[PDB]
Amino acid sequence: PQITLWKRPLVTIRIGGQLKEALLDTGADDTVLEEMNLPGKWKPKMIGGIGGFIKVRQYDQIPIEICGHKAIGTVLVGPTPVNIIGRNLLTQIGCTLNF
Amino acid sequence: PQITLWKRPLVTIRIGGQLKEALLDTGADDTVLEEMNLPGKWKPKMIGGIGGFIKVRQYDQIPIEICGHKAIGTVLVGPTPVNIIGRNLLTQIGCTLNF
Ligand SMILES: CNC(=O)CCC(=O)N[C@@H](Cc1ccccc1)[C@H](O)CN(CC1CC1)S(=O)(=O)c1ccco1
Repeated sequence: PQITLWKRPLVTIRIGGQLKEALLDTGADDTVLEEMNLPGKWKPKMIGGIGGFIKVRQYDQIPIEICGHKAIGTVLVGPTPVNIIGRNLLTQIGCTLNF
Repeated sequence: PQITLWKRPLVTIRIGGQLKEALLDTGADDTVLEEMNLPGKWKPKMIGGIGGFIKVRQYDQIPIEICGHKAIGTVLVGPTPVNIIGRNLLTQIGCTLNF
């Protein structure tokens, strides 16, 4: 799809078998989801945003279907204000900015 | 133009008498610029993201050129670690996400 930016670019994702809403976020390096359970091993990590650093759990090689497009990659879980799809997965689904 | 997301989508912007590098950020409702001493009236505001909130100064109807595209709108100024072009200006320059 082509998505204009008058509204937040929120899309439905499927991850760990469950549907969630998430923000397509070109200003995010990484994909960060609100507190949830995911299978497998994770590693403690820290990331910075506006207003400082948080602790997250890093899950590697996690499949997510983003608006009907398949990705498999790193998913961080922690106290983000909203579920965000970052560049690591935006690139996988062929997402570009155009003007 | 088309901008892929392998790296941060940083572009040159012009505001006041200053050229700066700023993120084209679909995840940002607002445009947030690093500390700069702009003339004119402003209103205090708080904005938040991953690591919590920061204090900013809200300036309205500020002309800003992004990648040679003119825009005019609200600019928040404060201790952000990166210059952020939010959806309020991305819409003005005709920016879309596409996949
Ligand atoms: C490893 N770090 C990241 O991936 C950054 C994730 C992030 O917080 N991105 C911000 C933009 C940003 C990038 C780098 C440093 C600081 C900020 C995101 O794209 C825009 N934010 C809102 C989205 C998290 C929901 S925001 O907090 O910066 C913002 C922008 C305007 C008002 O708030």
